[PDB]
Amino acid sequence: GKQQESSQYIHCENCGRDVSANRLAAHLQRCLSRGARR
Ligand SMILES: [Zn+2]
Repeated sequence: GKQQESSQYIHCENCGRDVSANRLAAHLQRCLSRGARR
């Protein structure tokens, strides 16, 4: 292994999705933006 980034998919609590923990914050920006629940 070398090019294998440990992106690590974890369970987002915001949409309930398997998303990279390494990208969870940027994801959350998109996630929270989209997840405007009313
Ligand atoms: Zn999410």
